[PDB]
Amino acid sequence: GRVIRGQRKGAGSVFRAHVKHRKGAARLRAVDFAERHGYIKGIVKDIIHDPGRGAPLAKVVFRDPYRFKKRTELFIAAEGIHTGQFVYCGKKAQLNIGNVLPVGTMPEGTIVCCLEEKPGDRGKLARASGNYATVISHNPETKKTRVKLPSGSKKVISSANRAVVGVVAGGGRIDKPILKAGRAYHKYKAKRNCWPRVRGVAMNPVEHPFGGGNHQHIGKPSTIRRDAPAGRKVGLIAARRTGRLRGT
RNA sequence: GGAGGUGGAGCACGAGCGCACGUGUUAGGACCCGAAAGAUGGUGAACUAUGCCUGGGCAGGGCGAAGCCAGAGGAAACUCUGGUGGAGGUCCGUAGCGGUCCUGACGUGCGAAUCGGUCGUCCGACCUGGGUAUAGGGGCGAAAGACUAAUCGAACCAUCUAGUAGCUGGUUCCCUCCAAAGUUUCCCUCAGGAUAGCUGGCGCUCUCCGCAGUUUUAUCCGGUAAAGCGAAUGAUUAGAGG
RNA sequence: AGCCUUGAAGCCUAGGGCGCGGGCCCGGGUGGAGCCGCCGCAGGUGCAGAUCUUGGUGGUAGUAGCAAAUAUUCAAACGAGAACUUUGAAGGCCGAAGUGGAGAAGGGUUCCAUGUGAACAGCAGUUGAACAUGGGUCAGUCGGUCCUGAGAGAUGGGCGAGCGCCGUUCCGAAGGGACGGGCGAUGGCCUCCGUUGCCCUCAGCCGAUCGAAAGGGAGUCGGGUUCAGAUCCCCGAAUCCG
RNA sequence: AGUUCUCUUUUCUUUGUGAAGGGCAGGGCGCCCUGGAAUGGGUUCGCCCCGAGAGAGGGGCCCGUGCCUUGGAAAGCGUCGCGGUUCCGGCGGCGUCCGGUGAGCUCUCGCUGGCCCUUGAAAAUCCGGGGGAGAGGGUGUAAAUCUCGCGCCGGGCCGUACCCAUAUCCGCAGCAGGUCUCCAAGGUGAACAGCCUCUGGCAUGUUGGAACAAUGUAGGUAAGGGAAGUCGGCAAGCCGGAUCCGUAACUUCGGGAUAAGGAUUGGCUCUAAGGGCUGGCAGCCGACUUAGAACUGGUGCGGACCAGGGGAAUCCGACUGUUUAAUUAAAACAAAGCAUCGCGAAGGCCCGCGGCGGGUGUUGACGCGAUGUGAUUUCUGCCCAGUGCUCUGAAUGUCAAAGUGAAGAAAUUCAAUGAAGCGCGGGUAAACGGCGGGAGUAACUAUGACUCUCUUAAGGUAGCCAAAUGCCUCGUCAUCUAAUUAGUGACGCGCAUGAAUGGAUGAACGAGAUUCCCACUGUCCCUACCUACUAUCCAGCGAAACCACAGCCAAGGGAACGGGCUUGGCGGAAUCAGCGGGGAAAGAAGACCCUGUUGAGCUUGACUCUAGUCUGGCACGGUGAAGAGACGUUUUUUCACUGACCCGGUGAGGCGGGGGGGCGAGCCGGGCUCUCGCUUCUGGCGCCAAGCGCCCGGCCGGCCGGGCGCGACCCGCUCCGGGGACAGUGCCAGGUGGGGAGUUUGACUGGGGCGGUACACCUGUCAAACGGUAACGCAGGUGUCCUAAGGCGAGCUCAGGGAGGACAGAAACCUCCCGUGGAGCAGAAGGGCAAAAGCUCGCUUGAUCUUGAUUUUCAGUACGAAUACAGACCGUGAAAGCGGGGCCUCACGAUCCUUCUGACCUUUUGGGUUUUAAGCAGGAGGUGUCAGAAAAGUUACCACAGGGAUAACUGGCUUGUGGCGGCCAAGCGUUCAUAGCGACGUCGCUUUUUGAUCCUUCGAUGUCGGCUCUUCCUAUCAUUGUGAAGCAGAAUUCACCAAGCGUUGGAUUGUUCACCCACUAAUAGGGAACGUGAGCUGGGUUUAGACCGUCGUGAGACAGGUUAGUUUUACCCUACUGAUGAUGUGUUGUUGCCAUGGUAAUCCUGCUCAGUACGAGAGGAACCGCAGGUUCAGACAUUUGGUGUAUGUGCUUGGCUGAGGAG
Ligand SMILES: [Mg+2]
Ligand SMILES: [Mg+2]
Ligand SMILES: [Mg+2]
Ligand SMILES: [Mg+2]
Ligand SMILES: [Mg+2]
Ligand SMILES: [Mg+2]
Ligand SMILES: [Mg+2]
Ligand SMILES: [Mg+2]
Ligand SMILES: [Mg+2]
Ligand SMILES: [Mg+2]
Ligand SMILES: [Mg+2]
Ligand SMILES: [Mg+2]
Ligand SMILES: [Mg+2]
Ligand SMILES: [Mg+2]
Ligand SMILES: [Mg+2]
Ligand SMILES: [Mg+2]
Ligand SMILES: [Mg+2]
Ligand SMILES: [Mg+2]
Ligand SMILES: [Mg+2]
Ligand SMILES: [Mg+2]
Ligand SMILES: [Mg+2]
Ligand SMILES: [Mg+2]
Ligand SMILES: [Mg+2]
Ligand SMILES: [Mg+2]
Ligand SMILES: [Mg+2]
Ligand SMILES: [Mg+2]
Ligand SMILES: [Mg+2]
Ligand SMILES: [Mg+2]
Ligand SMILES: [Mg+2]
Ligand SMILES: [Mg+2]
Ligand SMILES: [Mg+2]
Ligand SMILES: [Mg+2]
Ligand SMILES: [Mg+2]
Ligand SMILES: [Mg+2]
Ligand SMILES: [Mg+2]
Ligand SMILES: [Mg+2]
Ligand SMILES: [Mg+2]
Ligand SMILES: [Mg+2]
Ligand SMILES: [Mg+2]
Ligand SMILES: [Mg+2]
Ligand SMILES: [Mg+2]
Ligand SMILES: [Mg+2]
Ligand SMILES: [Mg+2]
Ligand SMILES: [Mg+2]
Ligand SMILES: [Mg+2]
Ligand SMILES: [Mg+2]
Ligand SMILES: [Mg+2]
Ligand SMILES: [Mg+2]
Ligand SMILES: [Mg+2]
Ligand SMILES: [Mg+2]
Ligand SMILES: [Mg+2]
Ligand SMILES: [Mg+2]
Ligand SMILES: [Mg+2]
Ligand SMILES: [Mg+2]
Ligand SMILES: [Mg+2]
Ligand SMILES: [Mg+2]
Ligand SMILES: [Mg+2]
Ligand SMILES: [Mg+2]
Ligand SMILES: [Mg+2]
Ligand SMILES: [Mg+2]
Ligand SMILES: [Mg+2]
Ligand SMILES: [Mg+2]
Ligand SMILES: [Mg+2]
Ligand SMILES: [Mg+2]
Ligand SMILES: [Mg+2]
Ligand SMILES: [Mg+2]
Ligand SMILES: [Mg+2]
Ligand SMILES: [Mg+2]
Ligand SMILES: [Mg+2]
Ligand SMILES: [Mg+2]
Ligand SMILES: [Mg+2]
Ligand SMILES: [Mg+2]
Ligand SMILES: [Mg+2]
Ligand SMILES: [Mg+2]
Ligand SMILES: [Mg+2]
Ligand SMILES: [Mg+2]
Ligand SMILES: [Mg+2]
Ligand SMILES: [Mg+2]
Ligand SMILES: [Mg+2]
Ligand SMILES: [Mg+2]
Ligand SMILES: [Mg+2]
Ligand SMILES: [Mg+2]
Ligand SMILES: [Mg+2]
Ligand SMILES: [Mg+2]
Ligand SMILES: [Mg+2]
Ligand SMILES: [Mg+2]
Ligand SMILES: [Mg+2]
Ligand SMILES: [Mg+2]
Ligand SMILES: [Mg+2]
Ligand SMILES: [Mg+2]
Ligand SMILES: [Mg+2]
Ligand SMILES: [Mg+2]
Ligand SMILES: [Mg+2]
Ligand SMILES: [Mg+2]
Ligand SMILES: [Mg+2]
Repeated sequence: GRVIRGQRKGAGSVFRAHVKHRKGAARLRAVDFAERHGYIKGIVKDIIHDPGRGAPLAKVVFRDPYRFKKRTELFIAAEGIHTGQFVYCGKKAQLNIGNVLPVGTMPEGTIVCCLEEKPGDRGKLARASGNYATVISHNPETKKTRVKLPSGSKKVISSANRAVVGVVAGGGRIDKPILKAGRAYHKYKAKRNCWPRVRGVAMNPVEHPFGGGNHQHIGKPSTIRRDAPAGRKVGLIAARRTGRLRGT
């Protein structure tokens, strides 16, 4: 057989991300003395559409505490922030939508977005439009916090991780039917070469495990073990169950 | 050390070595020509496939979404009527792009895919130039095993390589003499080999008793043809007397 | 002590013969320089075939054919020669999505003048994009040149038997610059200023480089002019940059 | 300048001003000031705007490509007129003028809106602003400075022609192909449509002349009919623009929709309405439109061009979109929607030989990655047994290396321990998939709600169906027709329907499949005519395919279909136009089929591996506390540490500790518990130090200028965080591993496959009286069994029968008699056997050890089996003897390797001892394909070498079967065998059935059916002439001579076949390579795409359905059709003969005979005559019809010649 499409996606080539018109990587501020010990002020200059991303991005301007300069940051825009608003980042910022605070200082039940996976990484969790994490509890002895992620998993993270108060803007996006293949053509023309998707059973056995046959059938179970070699790991990968999810 | 059996490619008064010529068998390109393949290293995205960058392009009509204006009705909710408006992977249809049927033309063509009428679509998942990216068990594929320079169910180039072929084709002067086999056994043996038989050549040991695809005379051997079933085995018809 | 310019090989021949045959001898002609008998040696040594190789030639056969896109005619000229060339006049066609006028890619002299009519232009030609002999492309302002794009690609580093490969800010002492100030040295319109060396002071760019004759990118227009060049030459009037 | 016969103050051409600067229109402003607005107002085609300031006034700015002006009239152009060397930017006159209009077209500038789960580059480069470090002069000879106006100098290098495409480029070429752009006139018209014209261009596309035959290619037209044609309406035809009217089912309310169906349309002359400017009015200007009316023509008018046929349904797919470049455009693919699955980053998925490598990722679960289904609507049932996937694990079977323990001289052996994985247990079907059988039963019959029973993991639920899925099958009923293998609607024990392997539906849509209806027609009945280009003939020019030699037939035989050969018929130069019978014509070493110890693509439960991946050990690999062990050391568990190692951030910018200061608490002002480090209202600003303290320099306490410190705490060893002795990496070991690699996937065989085993053996037969002897010949057996069923000895005698004896009988046991084996001897059969070879006892291990010879198969090899001996040991018997397996004929296995037994055995390499190892001899472990490879599929995506050794056509032999025909005569026929039939039997013929066979063809003979066309057979349906009937007539039946002439139109089906409708004299049957594809067609079959069912894990398969799928060449020879001609008659002509060859007419209706013969009646003929018709043939055009480019004559659309007229 030949190399299957899933195998070919890894080599880059025609499967690389379309990043020509993107505005930059969205991140928090790099952690420095002001955020470690106090707060720093910023002003929301603009809120912009980012090609390929559902959530809007906010362009925030800070003062440089060591040089006569203005620093432009590119944040995930929490819902409800507006241009000309002041946002504040640091240990002693106040609990307001759009401010950046360590999760250790936030009371239980706070709703946050663009949360750091590790202290200082500048925001990695709950960045998709409409999403957010929640604060469950703190352990000041171990200096750690328990948060609930948009997938529903609960994670233990360092209390020093920063986050933005509120939920990401642009929520409810998936509630609209696309209605058109052409509208899905445009959705992914901004993202990457992944659309449309041809089915495994619709190919020949040379390019897919499910291909071939005088009937379009899988022929073999579609739940494939976790350790199957690349080019065989297709279908339901390491599925714990299958069928209709009935119940809780 | 003896006697008596038995295994040896031995001894029993050498015959070898060297050189040359022929014939045969074989290892080598191996009598000559012939695969589908496999391997190594390289050249191609000027066609085409797909992503990206930067440019160009797409008459005239039909239908008439939301929004809005006015008049009418109504207790309210709101309803009705006439206009305005100009949406759409919307419709007819040009350029363009494509290529349904005639199973039309042509079929040593104009053409290694073209031509005519008729047809699909024609603001979009649209058409297109150049730039750039992906290279051969690799790419790329809205998926036909499609496309990847007239090459694709694995490109092209050189080499390995005069690849192997129990298989097809061919195999070049004269006269003279002799002259077959298609059968036995073994073989992943059944289009092939080895093996015995059948042939030829070289002789040599004798001769001018031996032998014989023959009969004769003796002497054995045999269970077929025929015959038999009022003889065994098997099969089978009719009466008769007890 | 072979043959041969008093004629070798080769070739041709309704000439005379020999041999069962393979073949050979002699005669005549052409030819123009070498060749053969016998004893031995050696072999890339004998063709009718292989859809054999290469070259040549037939019949087919003066045959298929020279039928896509409406169309030609009259007179004159040159000339050996005219259905096809030139001029004039008619009749037609393309019918501004052109059979018009200009470019890009590609070609590379095909462009222009004169000459030829051998070959080629599937009839002909007095004609041609053929052949021959000579010419023709002029820029601060139109492009390239510069920028970066998708991307490509060195160094540091890493990997690698190795040619090398990965990688493009990532494991890097990555600045050879500057207003100014202070110490000197040299010169000149020697008055005092330049230049120049060192020290002090100041200093993010953070990625060499390549990448578009359609993207970004200052500034040229009118008239005339040649066989062929012109927003380039000449005339006139301007303008950007330094 | 054109026209002017007539008219036309006419028609045509032409009638400029660059850049840059200045000015002014015009356009735009989300710009300013006054002011304060509801009775809200302003305002656009739409919008939209306002107390966050509308209207109204007055300003400002930006673009001004428009106009004026300098440029600049000097130039250019038009026209007229003069000169020259006359190849002069030659010189002169005049002119280059005044207005209108527009949803017009093209370009551009601007305003305003809509669309996006799409938001639509970067950089070089240039500019403005904020700040104020600095500099400049001291009132002048002014300075620093100036983005102002002039002036001065320079701008190097490379490209530049021309073509730019029915002849400059790529397709071998001047190739009907391909190849990116810019400008873009008048008329008609909605129009960049088509048609005509101007500017510009061209010469008909690599030649001309003359004809006007066939057959073509491309256009047309056809009376009457109207799909009867054909697989199928293929093709053509109909409709078509616009206005006015009108418009159904169904529907997702958007559509359907140009539904369907009507009417109108020309020309001319008018009427009305629809506006602008200046000053309810007046005047002056204007742009095309709409509506209405009269008149008018031979009812013609969207007059050319342009330009939808329609309706009722069924299947499939929602749609738009895409696709096999070059045979498949589709129902296939995609799609939105739906549902699953993995993953929280040291991660999921993937790349990569390699790493601190790479893609997703400029990403973060509303995400990325992997699958299935396929819009909406409605629903999606049961099954976790199987196969997968997944989850739990010291509780725990197996389990590698390493490590631990014991034995030993050690090698080594043994033991304990026990990672993953497997086993074990849960979950899971929108994972792959799956979802029964029998019997009885309701008061007629039928069904059978109901019951019993076997049964699996469920036993097919809702639905749906002869569906693209049902074999039987052309299912049954109904509808559609005259007639229907078609369609539709129902039915449903459904070979083999069914629920995201999605079931059912349903609007809109479709170059998708199918049926019917209206309309239309040359598809047809049934063909004809016309036009153009060919073909044709000529001048010029000029190939190629192909070719053993060739080219007339019948039969024969022959490699079974001859051009050649045999026997006959016969044969006459050279040619032209056609033609498609033959040359089993050409084209390509057959793709089908088989064989090959030839492949390749693909699959998997094949064999052997392998990347990756999971898992354990060793190393890098450290520090310290505890817990549990073992004897101060050492193993292990937990908890920590950091310094290796890893990760993240940053321009490595304030880290740890202490000091200093502020608010609180609290003990008797001080000490501490302990916390804090100066920014949160506003879409400002924020650096390059102020201040203070202390030193220093230069000049005259005063000026000028420097340095340090505090401001800005001190000390520190990793920049700051996060991990961390683990990730990870290196090397080993176990598991997984069609993701990938290589390879295999027997043979025989009346083709192969399936089936068998005739593959190694044995008995009887074949087998033809020695032996041998074949077939997928016939009847059978074999892979064992036996401590005795081996060996010896003795003693007995068996099967069966007769007759007797308590229970006792057909059969128990006892007795006598007969008994040649009719029993038994393990088994298949054949042979053999009676004081034995059988049965029963006693004793035994000759079934032991050993060398040779021989026999059988045979090559005179091996094995196996067997035969005589010889040497030992033995058994048995009194002994002779007999016995080294079974009474005989079968019962079995090389080399290499392993294992055992044997010797005071040999070797173990410099010697010696000892373990080990190797030798030598004999057994065993096994190859059954049995003289002995280690081995699964599929290919319709397929390949090569061959094969007529071998299948799929024809032909050939045969003729079982099929068909047809006799003979006998029991019967039938009321009677009566034979008018007509005919059993039980039996003899033939035929090659239009199917077989059987494999002779020809696999370097190819085109595979069904139809169409068309000719010919032949007779086994006769009709017709002519006849014979016989159970022949009264009529009708019918049987038979004879007999193939002259006929044997038809249709519905369903691809059909051959079949069936039905209808007409008819009749509706006979057949051959010609199952006649006929260089004759067609291509419906079926039979490539590649795709769907369904059944089957398969799968790739894939299916004499099962379904849909779409390239049909090549003639100019050669012959034959045939026509056309010139040839011989020789001296030449030449006219008129003739006819040898030979062809050959043709056919059948039916009416009237009359005649309501007659005949007959009870009912019914009901015939000959002769008369009048017509059918089929066929040969002509013909007076008539009717068709054609019509006489391009004949009217009419007419658009354009063109100024108009008329003529065109
Ligand atoms: Mg595979
Ligand atoms: Mg496919
Ligand atoms: Mg020999
Ligand atoms: Mg060779
Ligand atoms: Mg040899
Ligand atoms: Mg190989
Ligand atoms: Mg390209
Ligand atoms: Mg459309
Ligand atoms: Mg359309
Ligand atoms: Mg065709
Ligand atoms: Mg042709
Ligand atoms: Mg690759
Ligand atoms: Mg396929
Ligand atoms: Mg070769
Ligand atoms: Mg062979
Ligand atoms: Mg063998
Ligand atoms: Mg052979
Ligand atoms: Mg016998
Ligand atoms: Mg006999
Ligand atoms: Mg001669
Ligand atoms: Mg010479
Ligand atoms: Mg030689
Ligand atoms: Mg030769
Ligand atoms: Mg030769
Ligand atoms: Mg000719
Ligand atoms: Mg042109
Ligand atoms: Mg030109
Ligand atoms: Mg010529
Ligand atoms: Mg020229
Ligand atoms: Mg590189
Ligand atoms: Mg550059
Ligand atoms: Mg450029
Ligand atoms: Mg106002
Ligand atoms: Mg003038
Ligand atoms: Mg300032
Ligand atoms: Mg030029
Ligand atoms: Mg012409
Ligand atoms: Mg011409
Ligand atoms: Mg041409
Ligand atoms: Mg031509
Ligand atoms: Mg007609
Ligand atoms: Mg008619
Ligand atoms: Mg019909
Ligand atoms: Mg018919
Ligand atoms: Mg049609
Ligand atoms: Mg309709
Ligand atoms: Mg579709
Ligand atoms: Mg595509
Ligand atoms: Mg195709
Ligand atoms: Mg097609
Ligand atoms: Mg699924
Ligand atoms: Mg299960
Ligand atoms: Mg059911
Ligand atoms: Mg029909
Ligand atoms: Mg039905
Ligand atoms: Mg289900
Ligand atoms: Mg199914
Ligand atoms: Mg000619
Ligand atoms: Mg022949
Ligand atoms: Mg002869
Ligand atoms: Mg023929
Ligand atoms: Mg042929
Ligand atoms: Mg062959
Ligand atoms: Mg072949
Ligand atoms: Mg073989
Ligand atoms: Mg293979
Ligand atoms: Mg291959
Ligand atoms: Mg296996
Ligand atoms: Mg595998
Ligand atoms: Mg494999
Ligand atoms: Mg075989
Ligand atoms: Mg005999
Ligand atoms: Mg005895
Ligand atoms: Mg003995
Ligand atoms: Mg015995
Ligand atoms: Mg061996
Ligand atoms: Mg297939
Ligand atoms: Mg098949
Ligand atoms: Mg046959
Ligand atoms: Mg018969
Ligand atoms: Mg009787
Ligand atoms: Mg044969
Ligand atoms: Mg035979
Ligand atoms: Mg042949
Ligand atoms: Mg033929
Ligand atoms: Mg007869
Ligand atoms: Mg036939
Ligand atoms: Mg034929
Ligand atoms: Mg054909
Ligand atoms: Mg077909
Ligand atoms: Mg097919
Ligand atoms: Mg299945
Ligand atoms: Mg007439
Ligand atoms: Mg007429
Ligand atoms: Mg007129």
